[PDB]
Amino acid sequence: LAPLFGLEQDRYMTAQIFELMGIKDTHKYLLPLEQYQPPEPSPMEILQLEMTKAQVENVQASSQKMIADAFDQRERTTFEQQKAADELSLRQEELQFKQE
Amino acid sequence: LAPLFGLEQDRYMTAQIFELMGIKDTHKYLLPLEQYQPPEPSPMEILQLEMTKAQVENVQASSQKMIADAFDQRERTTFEQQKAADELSLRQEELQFKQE
Repeated sequence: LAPLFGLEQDRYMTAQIFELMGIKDTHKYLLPLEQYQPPEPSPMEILQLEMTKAQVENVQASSQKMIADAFDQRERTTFEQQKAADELSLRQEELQFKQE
Repeated sequence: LAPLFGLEQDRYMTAQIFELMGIKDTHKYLLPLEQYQPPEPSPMEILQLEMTKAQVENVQASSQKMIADAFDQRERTTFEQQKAADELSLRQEELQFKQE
């Protein structure tokens, strides 16, 4: 029931409880609902929120860096297979020496 | 009820409690509301804010390795494909030798 018994309900209940003994509460005892502006969040909470965002960004950036290296690895695997022509080129070279 | 029940209402409520027995609040039993300057934040909590701000900067800035390292990774693979011209250069050189 706490969401249902929010903040606007709490004021006038305390008023009525007080109204039976202390009537004029809007000037010294309680603040009117029309002027209870919500408090701006503290900078400590803001930096905690921002630092948590950095924490997942590092986790996210960890994943892509942890994934990106695999692409380089597969590129390396093709490279040795690319060099297979160089060994095949040696076949031409050794028999080229033979014709002289 | 905390928003409406801030400081002036509670001070007035505690004031209203007082004059029934002890009238003299605003002079020495209590301090007048118009002279309550907010306390300057202590350096301990000032640093703690820039403490968390420092670590959350790292989380954002730790991620840029995961993207930057892959930037170099693709360049090396591009360089590997660039060196294929040198492999092709040997084909010209080998038959250039056979020309003589």
